[PDB]
Amino acid sequence: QEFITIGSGSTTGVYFPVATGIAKLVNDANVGIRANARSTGGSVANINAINAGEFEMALAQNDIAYYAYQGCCIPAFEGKPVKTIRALAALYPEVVHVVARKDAGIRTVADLKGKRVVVGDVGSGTEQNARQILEAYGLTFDDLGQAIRVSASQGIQLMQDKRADALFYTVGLGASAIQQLALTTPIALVAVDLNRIQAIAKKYPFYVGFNIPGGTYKGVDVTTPTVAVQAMLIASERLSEETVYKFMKAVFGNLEAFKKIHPNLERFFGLEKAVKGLPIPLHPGAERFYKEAGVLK
Ligand SMILES: N[C@@H](CCC(=O)O)C(=O)O
Repeated sequence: QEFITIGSGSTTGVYFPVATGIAKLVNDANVGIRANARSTGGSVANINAINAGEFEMALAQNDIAYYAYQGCCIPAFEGKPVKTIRALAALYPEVVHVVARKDAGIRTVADLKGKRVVVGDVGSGTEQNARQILEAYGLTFDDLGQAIRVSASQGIQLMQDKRADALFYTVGLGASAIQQLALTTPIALVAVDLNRIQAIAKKYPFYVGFNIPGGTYKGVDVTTPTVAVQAMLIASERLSEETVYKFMKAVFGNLEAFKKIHPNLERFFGLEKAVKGLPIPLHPGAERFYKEAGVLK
Protein backbone atom coordinates (compact mmCIF):
# COMPACT_ATOMS: atom_id res chain seq x y z
CA GLN A 1 0.00 0.00 0.00
CA GLU A 2 0.85 3.66 -0.45
CA PHE A 3 0.81 5.41 2.90
CA ILE A 4 -0.75 8.84 3.28
CA THR A 5 -0.73 10.82 6.51
CA ILE A 6 -3.12 13.78 6.69
CA GLY A 7 -2.06 16.55 9.07
CA SER A 8 -4.93 18.14 10.95
CA GLY A 9 -5.26 20.04 14.22
CA SER A 10 -6.27 19.57 17.84
CA THR A 11 -8.35 16.47 18.45
CA THR A 12 -11.27 18.68 19.58
CA GLY A 13 -11.22 20.95 16.54
CA VAL A 14 -12.81 20.23 13.15
CA TYR A 15 -9.74 19.36 11.05
CA PHE A 16 -9.03 16.25 13.13
CA PRO A 17 -12.50 14.60 12.76
CA VAL A 18 -12.56 15.62 9.09
CA ALA A 19 -9.11 14.15 8.39
CA THR A 20 -9.98 11.02 10.36
CA GLY A 21 -13.17 10.54 8.33
CA ILE A 22 -11.38 11.19 5.04
CA ALA A 23 -8.75 8.62 5.95
CA LYS A 24 -11.39 6.00 6.79
CA LEU A 25 -13.30 6.69 3.60
CA VAL A 26 -10.28 6.27 1.31
CA ASN A 27 -9.23 3.14 3.23
CA ASP A 28 -12.75 1.76 2.71
CA ALA A 29 -12.48 2.38 -1.06
CA ASN A 30 -9.78 -0.32 -1.37
CA VAL A 31 -7.67 1.66 -3.85
CA GLY A 32 -4.21 0.71 -2.58
CA ILE A 33 -3.94 3.69 -0.19
CA ARG A 34 -3.52 3.36 3.55
CA ALA A 35 -4.39 6.71 5.13
CA ASN A 36 -4.28 8.07 8.65
CA ALA A 37 -4.96 11.42 10.29
CA ARG A 38 -2.43 13.07 12.62
CA SER A 39 -3.22 15.72 15.23
CA THR A 40 -0.99 18.78 15.00
CA GLY A 41 -0.77 22.47 15.85
CA GLY A 42 -2.69 23.36 12.71
CA SER A 43 -2.05 25.10 9.41
CA VAL A 44 1.55 26.33 9.70
CA ALA A 45 2.79 23.09 11.25
CA ASN A 46 0.95 21.14 8.56
CA ILE A 47 2.44 23.07 5.65
CA ASN A 48 5.90 22.77 7.13
CA ALA A 49 5.44 19.02 7.47
CA ILE A 50 4.30 18.65 3.84
CA ASN A 51 7.29 20.64 2.70
CA ALA A 52 9.63 18.51 4.84
CA GLY A 53 8.20 15.28 3.41
CA GLU A 54 6.68 14.15 6.69
CA PHE A 55 3.01 14.46 5.64
CA GLU A 56 1.56 13.78 2.21
CA MET A 57 -1.61 15.81 2.81
CA ALA A 58 -3.14 18.17 5.35
CA LEU A 59 -5.93 20.55 6.21
CA ALA A 60 -4.99 24.25 6.15
CA GLN A 61 -6.55 27.68 5.95
CA ASN A 62 -6.63 29.36 2.55
CA ASP A 63 -4.88 32.48 3.86
CA ILE A 64 -2.02 30.50 5.38
CA ALA A 65 -1.67 28.36 2.24
CA TYR A 66 -1.38 31.51 0.12
CA TYR A 67 1.19 33.03 2.44
CA ALA A 68 3.24 29.84 2.32
CA TYR A 69 3.08 29.50 -1.47
CA GLN A 70 4.06 33.16 -1.94
CA GLY A 71 6.65 33.23 0.86
CA CYS A 72 5.00 36.34 2.31
CA CYS A 73 2.89 38.03 4.88
CA ILE A 74 3.49 36.00 8.07
CA PRO A 75 6.83 35.40 9.76
CA ALA A 76 6.65 31.62 9.32
CA PHE A 77 7.01 31.87 5.52
CA GLU A 78 8.36 35.34 4.73
CA GLY A 79 11.36 35.10 2.46
CA LYS A 80 11.01 31.52 1.29
CA PRO A 81 8.08 30.33 -0.83
CA VAL A 82 6.72 26.86 -0.19
CA LYS A 83 6.00 25.77 -3.75
CA THR A 84 5.56 22.06 -2.84
CA ILE A 85 1.91 22.40 -1.77
CA ARG A 86 -1.12 21.92 -4.01
CA ALA A 87 -4.85 22.27 -3.44
CA LEU A 88 -7.30 19.39 -3.45
CA ALA A 89 -10.51 21.18 -2.35
CA ALA A 90 -11.99 24.15 -0.53
CA LEU A 91 -14.13 22.62 2.22
CA TYR A 92 -16.05 24.94 4.59
CA PRO A 93 -15.73 28.32 6.38
CA GLU A 94 -13.43 28.64 9.39
CA VAL A 95 -14.73 31.29 11.71
CA VAL A 96 -12.66 33.41 14.08
CA HIS A 97 -14.04 32.59 17.51
CA VAL A 98 -12.99 35.00 20.28
CA VAL A 99 -14.23 33.32 23.43
CA ALA A 100 -14.28 35.26 26.72
CA ARG A 101 -15.20 34.25 30.22
CA LYS A 102 -18.17 36.39 31.28
CA ASP A 103 -16.40 37.34 34.54
CA ALA A 104 -13.20 38.59 32.89
CA GLY A 105 -14.00 42.21 31.96
CA ILE A 106 -13.98 41.52 28.22
CA ARG A 107 -16.64 42.77 25.83
CA THR A 108 -14.52 43.83 22.81
CA VAL A 109 -11.16 42.83 21.36
CA ALA A 110 -9.69 46.02 22.84
CA ASP A 111 -10.56 44.73 26.32
CA LEU A 112 -8.01 41.92 25.86
CA LYS A 113 -5.31 44.33 26.97
CA GLY A 114 -3.82 42.98 30.21
CA LYS A 115 -5.71 39.66 30.01
CA ARG A 116 -4.51 36.07 29.89
CA VAL A 117 -5.33 34.98 26.34
CA VAL A 118 -4.93 31.70 24.49
CA VAL A 119 -3.85 33.03 21.09
CA GLY A 120 -3.79 29.66 19.28
CA ASP A 121 -1.58 26.63 19.22
CA VAL A 122 2.10 26.54 18.26
CA GLY A 123 2.09 26.26 14.48
CA SER A 124 -1.55 27.29 14.18
CA GLY A 125 -3.37 29.37 11.64
CA THR A 126 -5.29 30.73 14.64
CA GLU A 127 -2.29 32.56 16.05
CA GLN A 128 -1.70 34.36 12.75
CA ASN A 129 -5.30 35.58 12.64
CA ALA A 130 -5.17 36.56 16.32
CA ARG A 131 -2.03 38.63 15.75
CA GLN A 132 -3.54 40.40 12.74
CA ILE A 133 -6.85 41.08 14.49
CA LEU A 134 -5.19 42.39 17.64
CA GLU A 135 -3.13 44.85 15.62
CA ALA A 136 -6.36 46.07 13.95
CA TYR A 137 -7.58 46.90 17.47
CA GLY A 138 -4.29 48.61 18.44
CA LEU A 139 -2.74 45.75 20.43
CA THR A 140 0.15 43.34 20.25
CA PHE A 141 0.74 40.08 22.10
CA ASP A 142 2.96 42.13 24.43
CA ASP A 143 -0.10 44.15 25.46
CA LEU A 144 -1.74 40.98 26.73
CA GLY A 145 -1.16 39.92 30.30
CA GLN A 146 -0.12 36.52 28.91
CA ALA A 147 -0.10 35.18 25.34
CA ILE A 148 -0.63 31.46 25.74
CA ARG A 149 -0.01 28.92 22.94
CA VAL A 150 -1.57 25.51 23.62
CA SER A 151 -3.88 22.94 22.01
CA ALA A 152 -7.64 23.38 21.95
CA SER A 153 -8.22 20.92 24.78
CA GLN A 154 -5.52 22.52 26.94
CA GLY A 155 -6.87 25.96 26.10
CA ILE A 156 -10.45 25.22 27.10
CA GLN A 157 -9.23 23.64 30.32
CA LEU A 158 -7.35 26.83 31.16
CA MET A 159 -10.57 28.79 30.59
CA GLN A 160 -12.60 26.31 32.64
CA ASP A 161 -10.10 26.69 35.51
CA LYS A 162 -9.96 30.50 35.26
CA ARG A 163 -6.29 30.32 34.30
CA ALA A 164 -7.13 32.08 31.02
CA ASP A 165 -9.61 34.88 30.36
CA ALA A 166 -10.10 34.47 26.62
CA LEU A 167 -9.29 32.15 23.75
CA PHE A 168 -9.00 32.56 20.00
CA TYR A 169 -9.78 29.69 17.62
CA THR A 170 -10.04 29.93 13.81
CA VAL A 171 -12.26 26.89 13.34
CA GLY A 172 -15.39 25.57 11.73
CA LEU A 173 -18.62 26.02 13.60
CA GLY A 174 -19.42 23.35 16.16
CA ALA A 175 -15.91 22.40 17.21
CA SER A 176 -16.14 20.05 20.16
CA ALA A 177 -13.71 22.14 22.20
CA ILE A 178 -15.97 25.17 22.03
CA GLN A 179 -19.17 23.14 22.59
CA GLN A 180 -17.65 21.49 25.68
CA LEU A 181 -16.47 24.78 27.15
CA ALA A 182 -19.93 26.30 26.68
CA LEU A 183 -21.50 23.37 28.58
CA THR A 184 -19.35 23.93 31.67
CA THR A 185 -18.49 27.60 31.81
CA PRO A 186 -20.18 31.01 31.42
CA ILE A 187 -18.73 32.33 28.19
CA ALA A 188 -19.45 34.90 25.54
CA LEU A 189 -18.26 35.40 21.99
CA VAL A 190 -16.54 38.68 21.19
CA ALA A 191 -17.20 40.42 17.87
CA VAL A 192 -14.55 41.04 15.23
CA ASP A 193 -15.31 44.09 13.11
CA LEU A 194 -14.67 43.35 9.39
CA ASN A 195 -14.33 47.07 8.60
CA ARG A 196 -11.47 47.36 11.12
CA ILE A 197 -9.94 44.30 9.49
CA GLN A 198 -10.86 45.74 6.01
CA ALA A 199 -8.40 48.52 6.77
CA ILE A 200 -5.88 45.64 6.39
CA ALA A 201 -7.48 43.63 3.50
CA LYS A 202 -4.78 44.75 1.05
CA LYS A 203 -2.30 42.81 3.16
CA TYR A 204 -4.74 40.03 4.22
CA PRO A 205 -7.29 39.45 1.44
CA PHE A 206 -9.09 36.28 2.55
CA TYR A 207 -11.21 37.57 5.45
CA VAL A 208 -14.94 37.58 4.83
CA GLY A 209 -17.70 38.67 7.16
CA PHE A 210 -19.39 35.83 9.02
CA ASN A 211 -22.22 35.88 11.54
CA ILE A 212 -22.27 32.96 14.07
CA PRO A 213 -25.94 32.11 14.56
CA GLY A 214 -27.30 32.52 18.03
CA GLY A 215 -27.57 29.25 19.91
CA THR A 216 -24.63 27.59 18.17
CA TYR A 217 -23.00 27.18 21.61
CA LYS A 218 -24.71 26.79 24.97
CA GLY A 219 -25.51 30.08 26.64
CA VAL A 220 -24.46 32.07 23.62
CA ASP A 221 -27.93 33.02 22.36
CA VAL A 222 -27.05 36.22 20.51
CA THR A 223 -25.48 36.27 17.08
CA THR A 224 -21.79 36.95 16.82
CA PRO A 225 -20.50 39.24 14.04
CA THR A 226 -17.00 38.10 13.15
CA VAL A 227 -14.81 37.10 10.21
CA ALA A 228 -13.95 33.84 8.46
CA VAL A 229 -11.46 32.23 6.12
CA GLN A 230 -11.79 28.87 4.34
CA ALA A 231 -10.62 25.41 5.24
CA MET A 232 -8.82 23.53 2.47
CA LEU A 233 -7.49 20.04 1.86
CA ILE A 234 -3.96 20.29 0.45
CA ALA A 235 -1.40 17.78 -0.78
CA SER A 236 2.26 17.44 -1.65
CA GLU A 237 3.19 18.14 -5.28
CA ARG A 238 5.34 15.01 -4.95
CA LEU A 239 2.30 12.70 -4.78
CA SER A 240 1.68 11.18 -8.19
CA GLU A 241 -1.21 12.30 -10.34
CA GLU A 242 -2.55 8.75 -10.30
CA THR A 243 -2.51 8.49 -6.50
CA VAL A 244 -4.25 11.83 -6.06
CA TYR A 245 -6.81 11.04 -8.76
CA LYS A 246 -7.73 7.72 -7.08
CA PHE A 247 -7.89 9.47 -3.71
CA MET A 248 -10.17 12.16 -5.13
CA LYS A 249 -12.61 9.67 -6.57
CA ALA A 250 -12.63 7.65 -3.35
CA VAL A 251 -13.34 10.74 -1.19
CA PHE A 252 -15.20 13.28 -3.29
CA GLY A 253 -16.69 10.82 -5.74
CA ASN A 254 -18.62 9.53 -2.78
CA LEU A 255 -20.50 12.89 -1.96
CA GLU A 256 -23.10 11.49 0.42
CA ALA A 257 -20.41 9.56 2.25
CA PHE A 258 -18.15 12.58 2.29
CA LYS A 259 -20.82 14.87 3.77
CA LYS A 260 -21.42 12.42 6.61
CA ILE A 261 -17.90 13.12 7.90
CA HIS A 262 -18.82 16.39 9.66
CA PRO A 263 -21.81 18.75 9.85
CA ASN A 264 -19.73 21.53 8.32
CA LEU A 265 -19.36 19.42 5.15
CA GLU A 266 -23.06 18.63 5.01
CA ARG A 267 -23.88 22.31 5.50
CA PHE A 268 -21.23 24.07 3.36
CA PHE A 269 -19.42 21.68 0.99
CA GLY A 270 -20.07 21.47 -2.68
CA LEU A 271 -18.02 20.42 -5.71
CA GLU A 272 -18.42 23.72 -7.55
CA LYS A 273 -17.38 25.67 -4.42
CA ALA A 274 -14.46 23.25 -3.96
CA VAL A 275 -12.58 24.88 -6.87
CA LYS A 276 -13.60 28.53 -6.34
CA GLY A 277 -11.10 31.23 -5.46
CA LEU A 278 -8.29 28.78 -4.61
CA PRO A 279 -5.08 30.36 -3.31
CA ILE A 280 -2.64 27.82 -4.70
CA PRO A 281 -2.66 25.55 -7.78
CA LEU A 282 -4.69 22.36 -7.83
CA HIS A 283 -2.80 19.09 -7.77
CA PRO A 284 -2.85 17.49 -11.23
CA GLY A 285 -4.85 14.54 -9.91
CA ALA A 286 -7.48 16.93 -8.57
CA GLU A 287 -7.60 18.81 -11.87
CA ARG A 288 -8.29 15.53 -13.63
CA PHE A 289 -11.02 14.62 -11.15
CA TYR A 290 -12.79 17.98 -11.41
CA LYS A 291 -12.51 18.01 -15.21
CA GLU A 292 -14.15 14.58 -15.42
CA ALA A 293 -16.82 15.61 -12.90
CA GLY A 294 -17.70 18.62 -15.11
CA VAL A 295 -16.81 21.13 -12.40
CA LEU A 296 -13.81 22.45 -14.31
CA LYS A 297 -14.36 22.99 -18.02
N1 LIG B 1 -7.56 26.50 11.17
C1 LIG B 1 -6.96 26.17 12.48
C2 LIG B 1 -7.31 24.77 12.93
C3 LIG B 1 -8.79 24.42 12.89
C4 LIG B 1 -9.16 23.02 13.29
O1 LIG B 1 -8.33 22.30 13.87
O2 LIG B 1 -10.32 22.64 12.97
C5 LIG B 1 -5.47 26.33 12.42
O3 LIG B 1 -4.89 26.22 11.35
O4 LIG B 1 -4.86 26.49 13.49
